[PDB]
Amino acid sequence: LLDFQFDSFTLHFQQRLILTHSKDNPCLWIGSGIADIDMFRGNFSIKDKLQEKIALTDAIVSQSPDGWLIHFSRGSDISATLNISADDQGRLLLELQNDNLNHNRIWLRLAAQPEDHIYGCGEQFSYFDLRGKPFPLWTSEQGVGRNKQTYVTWQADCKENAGGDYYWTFFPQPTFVSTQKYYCHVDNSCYMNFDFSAPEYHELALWEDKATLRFECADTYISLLEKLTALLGRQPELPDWIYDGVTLGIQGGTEVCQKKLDTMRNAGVKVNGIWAQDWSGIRMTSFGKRVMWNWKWNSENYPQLDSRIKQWNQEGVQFLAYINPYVASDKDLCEEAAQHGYLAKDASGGDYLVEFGEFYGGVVDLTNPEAYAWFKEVIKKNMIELGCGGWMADFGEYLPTDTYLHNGVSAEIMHNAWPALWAKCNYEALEETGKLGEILFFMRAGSTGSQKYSTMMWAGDQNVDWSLDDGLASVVPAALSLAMTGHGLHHSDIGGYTTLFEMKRSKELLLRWCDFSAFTPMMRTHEGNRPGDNWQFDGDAETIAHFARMTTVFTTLKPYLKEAVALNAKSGLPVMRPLFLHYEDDAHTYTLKYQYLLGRDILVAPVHEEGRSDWTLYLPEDNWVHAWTGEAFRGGEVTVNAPIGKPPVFYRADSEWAALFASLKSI
Ligand SMILES: [Ca+2]
Ligand SMILES: [Ca+2]
Ligand SMILES: [Cl-]
Repeated sequence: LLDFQFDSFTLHFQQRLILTHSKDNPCLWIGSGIADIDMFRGNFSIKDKLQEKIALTDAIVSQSPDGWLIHFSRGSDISATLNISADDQGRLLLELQNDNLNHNRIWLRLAAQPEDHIYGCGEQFSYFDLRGKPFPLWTSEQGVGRNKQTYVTWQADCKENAGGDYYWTFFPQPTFVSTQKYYCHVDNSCYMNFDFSAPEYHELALWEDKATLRFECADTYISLLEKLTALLGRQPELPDWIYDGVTLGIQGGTEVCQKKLDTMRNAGVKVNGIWAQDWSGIRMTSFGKRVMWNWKWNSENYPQLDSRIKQWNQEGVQFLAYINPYVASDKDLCEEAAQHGYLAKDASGGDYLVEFGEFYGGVVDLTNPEAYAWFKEVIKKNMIELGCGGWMADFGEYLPTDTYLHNGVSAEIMHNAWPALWAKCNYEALEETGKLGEILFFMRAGSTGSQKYSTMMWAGDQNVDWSLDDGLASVVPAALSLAMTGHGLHHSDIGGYTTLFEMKRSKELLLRWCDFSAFTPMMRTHEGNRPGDNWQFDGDAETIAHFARMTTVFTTLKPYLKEAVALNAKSGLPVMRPLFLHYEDDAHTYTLKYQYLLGRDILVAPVHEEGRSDWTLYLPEDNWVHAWTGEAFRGGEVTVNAPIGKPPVFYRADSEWAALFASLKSI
């Protein structure tokens, strides 16, 4: 189980070499720094002012009750302790504590092999295999473009550092899987940087004076994910109605929603819902219309919505809304918050207001237990009691680092923990009203614990483009990285979101994205931030009939998806899966980024480029049947015709669901 051999030492854990240390090749450095943060409205620029970094070359080992205690030191005056133990469940527990609080930097090297791959670290959009690169772990806006060599990224960076880079995300997490078949989970929420660049070791940098790391091994990845999710959390089963069609993203009030619902339904589209983020009203800005950030039904913008929700529910249509953890400073909720001390504060003791351009929002202080209770009641009374079937629970990634919080923990530490705290507020609202498995909320931000508390992740803001780092393609590493970090329910905005700098959503992008989303567990559209510039679900008859066809595809898969979702809830086996979960012996499957398995038996490789008439993907060794033609294929690279509406989807001839899958092509 734990094999500690000892000047120099080695620690093996179920035969994986975890730590090696000598005077000449230490495993531990400590020191100190000052965080140098430029927030840029959530587009954080975060770097160190490094003061010291000192190698703790000397170690003295004692036997401990639980396991081992290593005293690391350098000279007479600098030291740290590392306790090594099994935890309650047999996980390897490493507990590091620096000599004093002033040494707020740790660098720890974990032994590795040059061939190892590494997956996880939350939701990663440019890399799935993380080997070869470093990953700062700091929740932020995800970036527009995300690649310093693309034009959109350069444009966004000219304005508020908004372009981002390959590691930017709203759901980074200090949790990874190695192909030595273990996971490592770090309890801290400070800034960290996980460096997977060096062939012989991983280096984990923490901006704290202490660290706690836990490891478990397993015989298979599937077992590993079961263990990881026993640690972090498992999601609920989705409500049954999620499988019944597309949720239409509509703004502009009750009657606009009505007309669009009818147009789609009368053309044969399977529609399970309407998601109207302007349920709370419309705020005019110099850049067009924004949602009004006060979380109560606005009967001026949505007349008769209370009775309309009932009528829609009678016809099999749920109503979904929107909430975030800020409150518009000129409206009711924020005044109430200001009166009861429910807002975060600034250094001078005033209520902290964040600028979102011309308008401001108070930051709800979720570490204040009365503010938390209060905001949960807002959810219960203003959304659940109104009859909402779900909502977007947006933001979480932008707790400013110069807030002062009720629990007295530094915002430098609370910033990364904010998303799962927000998620818990939502989850408890449902738990307390008996609505788990009936109401569905979806989030973009996350952190450790979102695995229990977020009932569905969405991929946040993609560009309305075909880029690798911020377009349709980027959703696939996002799903797969999350899957390997223990969250197995994931979807994206059908057609993407970010409509800036002359990017506008084509019909072709919308239809290709619809083809992708019909092979995921949830179908939901978005108008984008500039709705008039984008092609929408009702743009013409061909678009509408396309939605009719692919929503019929999606609804036909219902029982298969429902089985997959039940496995996710039961054992953390995610719905969209890396191919190596089922083809472990196939070396090629470890480096794939842009294809996945939907449950066990369907392989999907979404077309993510403009102007394609065919598509090339990889099949591992199995008996595959192309969904649309019934052509049989074996293992290897394959190129197939891929017109819109016939995405590159294959299923296993031997699946017990083969008769359901054979029926797809005659829809
Ligand atoms: Ca983006
Ligand atoms: Ca009116
Ligand atoms: Cl790929």
